[PDB]
Amino acid sequence: PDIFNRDPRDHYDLLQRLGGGTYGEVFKARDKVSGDLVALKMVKMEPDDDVSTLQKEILILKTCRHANIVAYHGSYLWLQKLWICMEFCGAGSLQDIYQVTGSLSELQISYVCREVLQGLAYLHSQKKIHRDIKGANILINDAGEVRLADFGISAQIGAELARRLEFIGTPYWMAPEVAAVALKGGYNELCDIWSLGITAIELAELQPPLFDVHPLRVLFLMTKSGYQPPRLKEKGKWSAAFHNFIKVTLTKSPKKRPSATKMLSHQLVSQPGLNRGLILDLLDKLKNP
Amino acid sequence: IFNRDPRDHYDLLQRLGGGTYGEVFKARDKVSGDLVALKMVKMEPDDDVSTLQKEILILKTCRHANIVAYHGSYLWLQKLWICMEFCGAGSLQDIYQVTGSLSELQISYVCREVLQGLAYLHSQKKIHRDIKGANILINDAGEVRLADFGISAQIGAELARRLEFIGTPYWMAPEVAAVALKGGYNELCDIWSLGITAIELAELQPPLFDVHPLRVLFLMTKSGYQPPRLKEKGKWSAAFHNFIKVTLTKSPKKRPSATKMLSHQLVSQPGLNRGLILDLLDKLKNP
Ligand SMILES: COc1cc2c(cc1Nc1ncc(C(N)=O)c(Nc3ccccc3)n1)CN(C)CC2
Ligand SMILES: COc1cc2c(cc1Nc1ncc(C(N)=O)c(Nc3ccccc3)n1)CN(C)CC2
Repeated sequence: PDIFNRDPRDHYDLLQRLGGGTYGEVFKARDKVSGDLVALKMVKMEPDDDVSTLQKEILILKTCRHANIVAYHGSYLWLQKLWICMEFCGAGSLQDIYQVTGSLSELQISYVCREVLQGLAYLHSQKKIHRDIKGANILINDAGEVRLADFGISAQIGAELARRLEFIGTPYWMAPEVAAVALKGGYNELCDIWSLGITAIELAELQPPLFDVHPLRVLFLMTKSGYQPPRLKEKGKWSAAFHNFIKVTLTKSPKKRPSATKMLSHQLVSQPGLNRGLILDLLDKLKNP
Repeated sequence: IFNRDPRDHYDLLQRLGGGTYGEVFKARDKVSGDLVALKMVKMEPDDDVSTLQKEILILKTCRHANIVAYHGSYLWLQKLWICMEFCGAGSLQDIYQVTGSLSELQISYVCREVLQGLAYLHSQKKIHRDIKGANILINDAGEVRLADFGISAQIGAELARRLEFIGTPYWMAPEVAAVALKGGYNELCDIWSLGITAIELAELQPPLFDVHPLRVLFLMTKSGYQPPRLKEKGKWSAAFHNFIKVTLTKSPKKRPSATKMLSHQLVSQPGLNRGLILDLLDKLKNP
């Protein structure tokens, strides 16, 4: 992996802040000569970080190439700030879209779900977990194509990791099994399938289930023995295949819950007429209400 | 939970310490003159009073000699106060920082009393989650009490910090939520932590204290991870080395219970009593 030890401000002009958090910032940026629009993700680098692990993580981003995953172009390390140059998605997230357009149609949701599953089946074949499938992390380009934004780079380095360590507290008295869970958590690969189920409801209804209920209460209810997975609110609005998609994706037991490959053979996402045109209609609704 | 003012019951003397768990004061009883520890916990607006009542009933019922005694609770001006037994010599950390390292017999006594505390807690289906020198308290009689900060974790600032840390749960799968709440802590993790504490008391620091915490977490999770040991071999007996070996079993399935550990030579030997700690408190007063 060629991490360029140079200022990215020489190569790109930063236009507009798209978003950010503790990890750092993501900008819309223009290439100075070539004129390509890119997404430039600034990641804050703390002084006692392994450069070898950073190299392995950028190598993981370089090797992770797939149509439904946002493309990696290159890296810059300059003044304890890692910059990751990526594919720009000009319509933002599905969240940004649905907040203006209102709820997606069933065919639109079916197309989105197929493309996310294609993305997830690839990530799971590489022994990765997305960990955060939601409307806000599914990006849409001007062509109506679907890309997953991958925030996994911030987990292994920088301020997001430093904040995770502060929350976990001192580890010196902690047992191996407790340390294992502090790093990993409950995240396995099939948790992304659950999250997609919730996302499909989110796109259908403008909120995930229990969005107005307090988060601790939701967490307690999810962990009970007789917890009932959520459902679509209106039954008649949606077809039997869409209800079944939600039913199988929201299987409570991880052992019984179907994989991304399994889900790609489901009726909802395997039907004909699912293409980017459906999202071009959505982007037209956004522009001309 | 008494809706009276705790100012009517107690006068707050001196701040003992603080954190996310809350502020803790030394306080005197107005009538009886008895000294107590009053743990102030700030109440956030979206805290379930019904769950707080169920948690305090668990604290009220959990009575044992080696656990800090619960006297009562007072809710006044969006501040939960938890009145508890006072331990006038502070933590073992506060002590060893002045006295230096504990002797083997002193550590053996401490370990017996912690294990008595833990065997009780585990019989009640609880986990302490935080066994260390700073949370093992010593009264003026040289007796050993476990401080329980678990009550503060489910409400107030510690709850608000937990929720910020986990993030929004609405897209989260049941198995992921389960682990976000539980956090890997089972009952036998307290036995590991006591093993580390025994080294801490022996050497003034846990193992790997100068190593970065993330690095320690990674090393602990590797296949060939070697549990720590006491640095000096000749200073400590074979029974103390064995105590550290069995308590620091890597596999939770193979690691012995608190009841099992109470029959171990180190903690089952004669001459383990509070006198050992009264000598330590005398060393603290006159070095
Ligand atoms: C016109 O493009 C947008 C607009 C808005 C967003 C996003 C975009 N595009 C966009 N494309 C590509 C990426 C990428 N390679 O990861 C990205 N990342 C990103 C942005 C922000 C935060 C966190 C990650 N973002 C975000 N919304 C919150 C407000 C508007
Ligand atoms: C003279 O008593 C002390 C002195 C010092 C401390 C503690 C005590 N007593 C003491 N007794 C009982 C308790 C209890 N019901 O849980 C307690 N809580 C507590 C624990 C941890 C921290 C701060 C408070 N504290 C703490 N040290 C860190 C500094 C000095």
